[PDB]
Amino acid sequence: SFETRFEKMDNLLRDPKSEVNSDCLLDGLDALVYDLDFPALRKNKNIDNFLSRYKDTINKIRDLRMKAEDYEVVKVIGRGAFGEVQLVRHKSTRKVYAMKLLSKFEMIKRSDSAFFWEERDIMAFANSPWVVQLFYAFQDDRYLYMVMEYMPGGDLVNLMSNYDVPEKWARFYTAEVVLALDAIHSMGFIHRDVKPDNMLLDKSGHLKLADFGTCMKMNKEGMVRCDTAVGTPDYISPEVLKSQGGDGYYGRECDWWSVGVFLYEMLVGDTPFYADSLVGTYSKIMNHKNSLTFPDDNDISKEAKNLICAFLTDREVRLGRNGVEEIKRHLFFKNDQWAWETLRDTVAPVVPDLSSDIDTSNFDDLEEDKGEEETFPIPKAFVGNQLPFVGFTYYSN
Amino acid sequence: ETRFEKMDNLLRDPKSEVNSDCLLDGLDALVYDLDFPALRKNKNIDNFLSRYKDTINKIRDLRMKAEDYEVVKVIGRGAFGEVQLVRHKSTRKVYAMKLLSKFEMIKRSDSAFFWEERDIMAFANSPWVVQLFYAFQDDRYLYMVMEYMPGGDLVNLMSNYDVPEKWARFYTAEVVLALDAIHSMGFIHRDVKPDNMLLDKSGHLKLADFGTCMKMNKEGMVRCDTAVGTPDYISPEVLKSQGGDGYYGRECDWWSVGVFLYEMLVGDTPFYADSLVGTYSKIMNHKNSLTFPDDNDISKEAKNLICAFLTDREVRLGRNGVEEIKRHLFFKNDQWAWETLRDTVAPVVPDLSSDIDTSNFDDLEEDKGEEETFPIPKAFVGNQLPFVGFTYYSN
Ligand SMILES: O=C(NCCc1ccccc1)Nc1ccc2[nH]ncc2c1
Ligand SMILES: O=C(NCCc1ccccc1)Nc1ccc2[nH]ncc2c1
Repeated sequence: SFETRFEKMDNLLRDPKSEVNSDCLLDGLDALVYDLDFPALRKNKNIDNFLSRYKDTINKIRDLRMKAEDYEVVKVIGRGAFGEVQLVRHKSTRKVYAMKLLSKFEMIKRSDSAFFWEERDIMAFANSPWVVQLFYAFQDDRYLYMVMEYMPGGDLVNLMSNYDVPEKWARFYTAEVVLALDAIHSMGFIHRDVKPDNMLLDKSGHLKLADFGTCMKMNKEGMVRCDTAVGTPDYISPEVLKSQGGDGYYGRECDWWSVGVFLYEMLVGDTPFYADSLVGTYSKIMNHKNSLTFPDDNDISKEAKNLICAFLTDREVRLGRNGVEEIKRHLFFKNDQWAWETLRDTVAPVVPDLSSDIDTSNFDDLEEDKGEEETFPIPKAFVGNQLPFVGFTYYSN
Repeated sequence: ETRFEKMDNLLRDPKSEVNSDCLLDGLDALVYDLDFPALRKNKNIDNFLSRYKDTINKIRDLRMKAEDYEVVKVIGRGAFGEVQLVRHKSTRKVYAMKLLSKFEMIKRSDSAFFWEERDIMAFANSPWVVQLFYAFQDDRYLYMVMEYMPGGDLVNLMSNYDVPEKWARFYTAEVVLALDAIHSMGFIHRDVKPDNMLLDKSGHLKLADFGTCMKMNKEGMVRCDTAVGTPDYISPEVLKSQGGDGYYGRECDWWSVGVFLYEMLVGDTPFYADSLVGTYSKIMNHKNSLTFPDDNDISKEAKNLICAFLTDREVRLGRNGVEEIKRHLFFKNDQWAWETLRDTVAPVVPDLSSDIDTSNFDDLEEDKGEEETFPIPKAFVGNQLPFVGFTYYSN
């Protein structure tokens, strides 16, 4: 078991999960150079000499390390207000990826600069067939970049829009979502907004969760307190809505509420609390005991209705509070084609037809930003706008 | 691939500025220079420090640090710091450790000289040069861990013995070979004196204290306007360089060898005066002020070599190359040859009681005074920036 301090330090340098690995320490240097190199700061001789020593090295370093220029932008497949996601191809290797851009200017300006660490951690390290993998994270003075596996299947909002979804399909996607969420919970995170938008389909048509921006690490009780609120309330549980008003802590069962809403949406065609205003939806959700209604059309399988109602319910009695096994045993999951352990080896309901490795047909097309880069006022003294981003770089090795 | 390959080369190279040691020094320097209450008003700064607090604590502990060594005794003081005989608490190995005050070096300026000192000792790989094993630092000091030279220096030797011409010939010869090794690396030493000449356990000589060294241009010269060295040994060219126009070559080290030889044989320095000023004046006036006692018993050839060293640079012995020094008649002898000189039996082989024996160094008080240093930034100063990259591990 014993290791010398020298061995320990050496492990720290090579460990991908370490904040002191080489790539992380390169960040520090790179950031310091960015933030010190202005004519006013250079009147300090300490700073001026430091930068003279290090600027040859720093320019060559910035040249060797991975950079935005290493990738061609094929098309824009998503937009998030801190930036966007682009289909890219690497120049040397020709491999195709999805690349997320995050704007350092906006994050600083809007003073939301800490939110992406969970998403980095999850996608880099989950090592699960249920989670979009992060291959490379890098940065320049303007953006953070995340190079992810491309998911040409597109998302579940698209699929629900192009198809009428039978119970057999719904059972399949629901089950894959149950397993994805359990993987995330097992990593110690609560997702906090689960919804069709966050569910991507791969080449074989099997689901993975993407977009981990709202995830939070559970404490030892398995609880979190939402930091950021979220956007649309449609898939959000009552206890999460209430906690937004300062009330308290919630646990992972908030994610299972969302699955309930999702199931309902696939089967019924609308979300169960839908309303043409935000406040109308918020109200329906709080009033869920009364507001939850099953449709005119059909009596859909009672097992389905039963599962949905088991999810949409106060947290103390909600399905999943006793763990994921009680969910997997629900009669709604009983079927011929697959078992829980073999689920991902099954042939999927919709397998995408793809003309090229570049085919975006499952994504709504977006033009381009074409807007212009804003810059901070020039430092009169050390400001350190790059400091929050030190340690972001990551290379799967 | 090839991009990824060069990168981890830069990360490994002991001479690379992006190597692991430098990268760690960067972060460590950054944290020291940011962590103050005024600076923590800034949220970027405050959040960065909270985020790295535990890791910085961890790293400071894992890396080589002062508490790893036990201080046996203080064996020298340079006003920019001191040298301590130390024992590594774990390996039990003994070393000489120099401490250089960051405060003093910033205060007095001259914060760049330790770079070449570190490099010469780390990479010389010469029997004539004290080896550096490790260099490290904390917020207060730079540390250099060097081989210990239990023989002590030439000053201690001269205080204990009358030095016969036979010994003087040996030590001057070793000094000549050592200086030449340094010139071949591309440096002028500039502070050559008995105090910087150390004897190993077998009584053979090494140079130490390279803090005054300067790299020669491709012409073999340096351009410098500041008198350096120590008053008894300073050459007229270096003394003159004060207030402008100094351009000079390696032969200033040769001048100092002549002072050394005179002092061994005569028993006084050739330019001695009761004041610095008298000494500087005698040195500028050297053509007139240099005398030997009447009626001395010193040999002509010894006096000839001394006079051939202490004269104006353009005619100085060594001007044309080291060979003309080695051929001088004073060195002619049947005991040793130049190529094997360091394999012979030294004149005085020290008698040592333990690996800890200090008997060849003057007792130096450990403190006996008070402690202090540092000012406090209300904006980022970067007082640690000039030291980033100093840390070194021989490996
Ligand atoms: O498209 C998105 N998000 C859309 C909006 C957005 C949100 C935050 C930041 C920027 C944009 N994500 C994504 C992730 C991995 C992927 N692999 N393949 C497609 C694909 C898409
Ligand atoms: O003791 C000194 N120098 C004294 C003066 C000084 C100058 C600048 C900064 C601090 C002190 N040097 C030294 C070097 C290697 C050594 N190995 N063994 C002894 C031994 C001594």
